[PDB]
Amino acid sequence: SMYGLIGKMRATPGQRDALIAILVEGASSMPGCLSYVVAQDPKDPDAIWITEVWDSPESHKASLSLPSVQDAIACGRPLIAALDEHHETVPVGGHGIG
Amino acid sequence: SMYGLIGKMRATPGQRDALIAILVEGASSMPGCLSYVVAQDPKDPDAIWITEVWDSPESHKASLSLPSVQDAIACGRPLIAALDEHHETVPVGGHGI
Repeated sequence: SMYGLIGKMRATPGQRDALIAILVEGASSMPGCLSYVVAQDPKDPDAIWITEVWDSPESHKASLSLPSVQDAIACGRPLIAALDEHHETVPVGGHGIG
Repeated sequence: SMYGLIGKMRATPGQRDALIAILVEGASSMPGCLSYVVAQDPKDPDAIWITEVWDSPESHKASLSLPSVQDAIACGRPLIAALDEHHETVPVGGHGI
């Protein structure tokens, strides 16, 4: 049973791109991650959409033991103004995620 | 640019699984699709989340126009109680797609 997340963040003014770079870097080679997508929002220059698919909720929890994940949080937190949305989902079908 | 969609809908009561089947069948092998994910919501047994990543908005439009995609939309309609959220996004980076 897979595990999904859908989140919307707002960066502090002018920091969207720096935060996006931190997220993308931080998300490489996390065991059990099937997809991780960071997106801008055309309607809001400060917003970031993050969508994630994991093989299990266990893999997502375990990912916090990764030094690179910890660094991304350390470096990223100062740039976060808000987390407006955060939805846990159960992916059941689809394409193009291996 | 890449083009993303994040959508939430609710099926008519009890019809989530049948609607999900239609969505997953409908979205088969469309060209320029990098990611397509259909998901349940543990807090609402009728809810469905859809996320999509395309290599361009043009590829999205080209695939959306395939008769089989349109057929899926048509077959799905009676099973849809409501379309709740629909966000267009600009994916810029990530992994596994």
